[PDB]
Amino acid sequence: MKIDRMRVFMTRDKDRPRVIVALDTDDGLTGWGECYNHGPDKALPPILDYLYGFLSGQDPTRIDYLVNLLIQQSRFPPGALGLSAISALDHCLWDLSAKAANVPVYKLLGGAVRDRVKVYAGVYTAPDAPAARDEFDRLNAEWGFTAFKLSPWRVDIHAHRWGNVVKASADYFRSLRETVRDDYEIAFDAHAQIFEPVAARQLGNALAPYDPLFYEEPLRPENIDMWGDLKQGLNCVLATGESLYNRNEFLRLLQVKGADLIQPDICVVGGISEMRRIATLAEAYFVGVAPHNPMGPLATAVNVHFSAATQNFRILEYRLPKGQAYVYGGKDIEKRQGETRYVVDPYLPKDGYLELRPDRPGWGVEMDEKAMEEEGYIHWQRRVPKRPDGSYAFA
Amino acid sequence: MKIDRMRVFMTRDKDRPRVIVALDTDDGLTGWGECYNHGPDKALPPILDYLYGFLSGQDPTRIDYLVNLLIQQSRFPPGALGLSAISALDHCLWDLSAKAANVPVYKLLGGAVRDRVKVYAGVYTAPDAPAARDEFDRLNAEWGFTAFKLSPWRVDIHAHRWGNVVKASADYFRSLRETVRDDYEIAFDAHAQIFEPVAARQLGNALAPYDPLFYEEPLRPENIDMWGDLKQGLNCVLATGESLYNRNEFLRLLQVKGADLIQPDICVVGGISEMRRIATLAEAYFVGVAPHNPMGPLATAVNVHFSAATQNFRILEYRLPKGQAYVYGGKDIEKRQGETRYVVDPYLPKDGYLELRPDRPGWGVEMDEKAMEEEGYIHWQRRVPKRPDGSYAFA
Amino acid sequence: MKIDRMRVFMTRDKDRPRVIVALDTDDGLTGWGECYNHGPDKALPPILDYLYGFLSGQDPTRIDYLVNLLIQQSRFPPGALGLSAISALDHCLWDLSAKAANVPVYKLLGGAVRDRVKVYAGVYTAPDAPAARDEFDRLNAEWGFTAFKLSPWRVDIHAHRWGNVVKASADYFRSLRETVRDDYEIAFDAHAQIFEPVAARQLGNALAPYDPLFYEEPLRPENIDMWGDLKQGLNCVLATGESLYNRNEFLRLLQVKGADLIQPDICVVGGISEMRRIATLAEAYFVGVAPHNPMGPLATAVNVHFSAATQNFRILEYRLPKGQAYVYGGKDIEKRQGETRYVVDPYLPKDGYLELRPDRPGWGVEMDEKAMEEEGYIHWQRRVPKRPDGSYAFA
Amino acid sequence: MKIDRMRVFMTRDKDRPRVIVALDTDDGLTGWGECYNHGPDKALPPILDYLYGFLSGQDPTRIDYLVNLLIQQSRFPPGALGLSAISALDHCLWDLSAKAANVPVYKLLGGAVRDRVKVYAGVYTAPDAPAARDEFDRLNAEWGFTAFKLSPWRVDIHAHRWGNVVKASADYFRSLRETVRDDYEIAFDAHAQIFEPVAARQLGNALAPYDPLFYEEPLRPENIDMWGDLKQGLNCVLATGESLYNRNEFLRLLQVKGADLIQPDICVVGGISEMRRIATLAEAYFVGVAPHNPMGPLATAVNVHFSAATQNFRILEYRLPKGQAYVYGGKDIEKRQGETRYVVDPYLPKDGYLELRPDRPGWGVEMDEKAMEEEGYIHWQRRVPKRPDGSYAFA
Ligand SMILES: [Cl-]
Ligand SMILES: [Cl-]
Ligand SMILES: [Cl-]
Ligand SMILES: [Cl-]
Ligand SMILES: [Cl-]
Ligand SMILES: [Cl-]
Ligand SMILES: [Cl-]
Ligand SMILES: [Cl-]
Ligand SMILES: [Cl-]
Ligand SMILES: [Cl-]
Ligand SMILES: [Cl-]
Ligand SMILES: [Cl-]
Ligand SMILES: [Cl-]
Ligand SMILES: [Cl-]
Ligand SMILES: [Cl-]
Ligand SMILES: [Cl-]
Ligand SMILES: [Cl-]
Ligand SMILES: [Cl-]
Ligand SMILES: [Cl-]
Ligand SMILES: [Cl-]
Ligand code: NA
Ligand code: NA
Ligand code: NA
Ligand code: NA
Repeated sequence: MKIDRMRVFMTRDKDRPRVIVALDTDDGLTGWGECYNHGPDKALPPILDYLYGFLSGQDPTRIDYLVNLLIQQSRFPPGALGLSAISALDHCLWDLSAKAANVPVYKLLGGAVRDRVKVYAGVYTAPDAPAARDEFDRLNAEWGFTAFKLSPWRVDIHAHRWGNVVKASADYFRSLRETVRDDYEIAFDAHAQIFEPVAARQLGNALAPYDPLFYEEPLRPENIDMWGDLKQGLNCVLATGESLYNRNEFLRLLQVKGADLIQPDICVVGGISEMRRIATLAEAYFVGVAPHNPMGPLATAVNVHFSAATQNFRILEYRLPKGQAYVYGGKDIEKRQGETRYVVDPYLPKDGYLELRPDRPGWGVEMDEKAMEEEGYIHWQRRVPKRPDGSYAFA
Repeated sequence: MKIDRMRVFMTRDKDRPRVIVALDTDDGLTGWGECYNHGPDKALPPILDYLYGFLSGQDPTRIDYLVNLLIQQSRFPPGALGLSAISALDHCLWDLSAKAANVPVYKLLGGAVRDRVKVYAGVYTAPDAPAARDEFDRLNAEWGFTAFKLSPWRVDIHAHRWGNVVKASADYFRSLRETVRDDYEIAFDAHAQIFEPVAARQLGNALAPYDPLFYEEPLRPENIDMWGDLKQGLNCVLATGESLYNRNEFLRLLQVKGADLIQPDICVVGGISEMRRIATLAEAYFVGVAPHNPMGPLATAVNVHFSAATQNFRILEYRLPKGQAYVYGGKDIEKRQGETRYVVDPYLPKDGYLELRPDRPGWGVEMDEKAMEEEGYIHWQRRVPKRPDGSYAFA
Repeated sequence: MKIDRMRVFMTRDKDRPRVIVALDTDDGLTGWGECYNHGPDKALPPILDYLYGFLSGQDPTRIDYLVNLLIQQSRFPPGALGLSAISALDHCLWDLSAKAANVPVYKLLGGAVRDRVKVYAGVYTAPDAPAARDEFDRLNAEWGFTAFKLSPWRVDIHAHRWGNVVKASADYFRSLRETVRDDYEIAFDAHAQIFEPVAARQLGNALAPYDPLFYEEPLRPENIDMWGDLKQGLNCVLATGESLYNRNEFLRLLQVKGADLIQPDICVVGGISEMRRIATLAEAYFVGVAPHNPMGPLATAVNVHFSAATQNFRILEYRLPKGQAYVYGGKDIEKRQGETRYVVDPYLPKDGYLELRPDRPGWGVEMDEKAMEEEGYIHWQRRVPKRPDGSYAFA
Repeated sequence: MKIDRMRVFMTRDKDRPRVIVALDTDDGLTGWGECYNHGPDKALPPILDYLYGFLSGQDPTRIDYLVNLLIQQSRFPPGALGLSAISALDHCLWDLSAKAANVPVYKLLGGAVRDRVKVYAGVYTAPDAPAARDEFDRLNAEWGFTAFKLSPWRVDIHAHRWGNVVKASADYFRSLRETVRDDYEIAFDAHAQIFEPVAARQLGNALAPYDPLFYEEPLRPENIDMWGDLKQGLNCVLATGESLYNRNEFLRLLQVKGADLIQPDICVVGGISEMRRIATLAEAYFVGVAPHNPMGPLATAVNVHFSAATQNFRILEYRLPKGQAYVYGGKDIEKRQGETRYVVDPYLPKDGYLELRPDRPGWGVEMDEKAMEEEGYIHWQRRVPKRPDGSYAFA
């Protein structure tokens, strides 16, 4: 069969816009993909239009052939917007190829190496311990979650003495351990807020006695080598990688021993074609994979198949389709709610895992095209905090 | 003063599209910038629209403050499209600030450290030596050029035995030295065609006895460390960097001794704000700067000011406004011509140098807005070569 | 315009001599600079006389051109006295160029990236905790200081058992935390007193639990590599660099991971031209800048502009114009007072920050030339301590 | 005995000024020293006045005690001017101590390890081979020289194509080997002219087949680590170090394998106290010492004693007291002559060696104080070349 149409939908995932892509073939199949929301998502349709010129008329079962062509046409490493678009197109190709062969996507990835896919709940705030307990218990009752990710920050990190900032985080984690179920796993996302390796090490070592599931992305991404310096003398599990794009950025991170767990995003790195390369590198270095996934239900489905097939996958970031809107930080349980509607039958956890749908070819979800037409673009931007001197710090 | 409007022009530079940006202020000044042409340039206006939200109402003389805000809003390192847009906005801010202070831009960069700016002619093909001689001599008579850049490739590198490919390049360079003026400098751009460090070393060492001005970008960009391996045992000057984006990618290249000369592009890396950081790093490592510049006359003007102020600048890539259309490779002098019209009074070489315009504030060129309205978008894409087995190689 | 006169003033800053330099132009402008006080400051005027030969008749807006000429004429790296003189001349050139363009100096440095400049109070002694509290509170009430720098040494380090020396410092810091405001930041300057990396590590790790803002310059400067050894296994923030001169000494410090925060002095390294290079290197290595500044009000003004423009600047060392004379160490609040008078309108802190003067071109201070004529040279020398065996240790 | 007076003489050594220092004692002895001529030599007397405060009344036989006190009072590493002054004072102390003990200085340095001291003639220009032959033969007949140092540069290195610059140097060395005596040794001083390690390597390897005695100081001094990169793949003996100041700068050079032969200057590094430390480090690294010495006859005498006592000393740079004035480069035999008169009985070579004077205590030369009063200061400065674009390069 041959690719013969692309359809691009500008929709939304609660308060963030979301570009969803379909590739159709001349034998009546359609594959679907989800772009990461970097910000200026109105840039994605013209990128997709350009990339489609290289896919028109091609055999979609030549997945890596076509994805690599997209990379090479670009020539410059694409980074954010270009790779987001390539990621969705990669997804479409895997989906088409799986549907052509009448199999779930994981059968094109070496088969399922696990029966279900562990998730943690993206909570992202720093609620007082009793409120945290109540929210964790609610999520546990409904979906079986026993792992959760919070912000460690209990004060403005630029407006208080650093020792007091760190003590507030340590005291907070202690209070959580005194309050919530003893089996619950709690990760902390420091959200690339910290400039100095030594400061990131101090915070990690203050959290370490309370067993963080992982300590995520404390530093900025551009200097990879400094991550190896951070990790020397660090007593907790260090995770990073959402802000890294390709096999080579991850290779350097691994070479310098800059992480214990890596967190590529399948909507950021160029889809499964690149995600699998990255995970294979990590596997040889004895590093696990916890995919980054604050994206929507189609992205979640793509992650299910990748995760099911990857030996060194450990746990998947997860946001409920109906539930909390996007947030980072704050001493509450986020009040803003929303419902993401572009997937009819999203993967929902049962007993803390997403479950395979082995009798459905492709991703195993149905798209709601009417819902996508109903809800269009919404502007979204990050908050870049300021220091008291008026300078900008880091989002 | 405050930024109060952005105007975005979709125009062209011969056969490549070109997005030109103006930022206007409430005291009637305008600054101008040029985006790199990565490919899908219809993506640039929506990126610019989004970024402008962070510039509206701001003091344009806070250049690094605002450019860094654009970087931090993005959070993920932007790479190609995002940084191209940021680059043009950076240019606009320097131009506005210089016009506000009634000085040439170089006076905002520590002042001029040279009186004029050496250029080499971007020829880019591999013409037989007599034709090369004639073209070099024509360019020398008219503009004073004594330095030129060619392709080294005299055959399809994937369809002949490698030893014969390299011998053809060495024989070619020998024939040029037997034919053209003895003082002419000749650089070779291998155009990121070669996969293996050892192969790149073999070619460089075959060219070395004939004194290439530099041997440019032989390998792909993603693995930075392999460049240090290439350069060990390399007998000629190695240049690279057009495909690298920021201070940290260049820092690693420098740390591994991966180049003797670096070639960032001021329309790719985020403009002068980043270019200066990159050049400062190189300077401390005793590495020169030969800016990448296959872009148009506004980009050339930006480069004039950066180059004039930077001690370790050596030579600037240059394409005539009226002349050869874009090309890489081929055993001729490119027949396709064009005229780039969006600058009224472009910098033209005299005796092989671009000359400062010290009595003109800002970049020192006038934009032709009517010309920009007259010539709009044109589709352009790279050629990704195939091997005889049907696989895709590298553009 | 052209430089057409130099005027050199031998004056003083309380108990230390101070050479202040003016460069005048033929269009009636004057730029001002401040030399570091290394010791034999009567050597500075003849150095300045010699250097002026290279500046006479030149365009002062070619700042880096001229400063680099001074460096290259010297050929040998200048170190202390030569670079002190070059530093003041660099200051004069930035000041002239800013006045010529009618802007504050920070507009020549990429613009302001913050609205005001955080300072810490240079206290420098080791007063008992109640006296420290009272002094900190006085400084806080008057100027808004919330950050202070002390000596850690509570006994003669060469006349007591080392474990007892370190315990005395740790007990002291504990007593300060039990006594002073919980938000106050306290740095310790070990003043290059310690010979052995292991000893410096032991002291730093004894201070670390009480959150030193930074631990400054514990070792001697000549062996840069040993700083990387010190910092391995060090649990507090390490700062150094006042005794390092140029981009390359700082590059090595950064390469070996020898500091978390660097402290170049703008009167020592060759002024802003070199300071900016050094800060750019540190920025790429994710290292902050806390400029060294025990110098006077003109030096402070130069620092204001540099600090305002530099993203990775964090905090500025500050001594009041009217207040404590120079001191290091001792278990009191220094009794010796003085008043530095060569600046009419010095930058004074408000709420713990120095404030920009955006409507004043140049540094934004007026020099008191009559005051400079009134108070001339005073002899000053360091105290080099002895060990009980009669040997000399380190100042 | 106690030091009780210092006398400072501002005199000259042909066309360069020279500060000569005497320290007198209360038992009627005098020791003598020579400062390097960095440039602004009127700065030296006030430095000396300040340093003398630490020597007055002291026992001059405590040489390292006092020299280290001078270093520690300075605290900051002194670099050029400060160390030049310290160097002369160090010389004075060795001379006094040797005279007090009635021995030649070498008996205070572990004794003579050789009977005489090999010298090479500092010629410094690049004369055509027949003229070189004639000059070498004249110097050989008169003084027994069989080793000579030239400039390699036969054209302006910034105004010709680099391959042609290097070829001119190689052709030149070939012509010398075809013309001069087969046993003559010829060194080349590239005079810190070359920016790029790769370029320095290319030139060295072009000279290598003709056996340069050494290839001196091709690169700039500030980045020490790049010297290790240069030397990797270099086929000739590499010498450097005149521009390095202390045991630690030399330690790093040695650690990176940045030289085969080191060239500290005994008037630059702080005299014998530091020179011996530097030479001991080099000895353990299996690196020889060829002291830098374009200075005058007193400096030469100091070098005789150091060289006589140092096992890894190889050869000493030498300029005749009556003969060629200071020069670097040029395609002639320097026409400018002069006579240096401040030493009555300077060391002159016999059969290519300086000869010990074992029956004379101290340095073994008499100072001509009347000559020093007769000829005073003369202004001298370096030539910093320009490139054709108007930028400054390197002296
Ligand atoms: Cl992109
Ligand atoms: Cl459960
Ligand atoms: Cl807060
Ligand atoms: Cl489900
Ligand atoms: Cl992007
Ligand atoms: Cl010509
Ligand atoms: Cl072919
Ligand atoms: Cl073939
Ligand atoms: Cl030539
Ligand atoms: Cl022109
Ligand atoms: Cl100096
Ligand atoms: Cl307060
Ligand atoms: Cl004591
Ligand atoms: Cl004790
Ligand atoms: Cl606080
Ligand atoms: Cl004030
Ligand atoms: Cl000095
Ligand atoms: Cl002989
Ligand atoms: Cl010439
Ligand atoms: Cl003699
Ligand atoms: Na995250
Ligand atoms: Na290129
Ligand atoms: Na200090
Ligand atoms: Na020399």
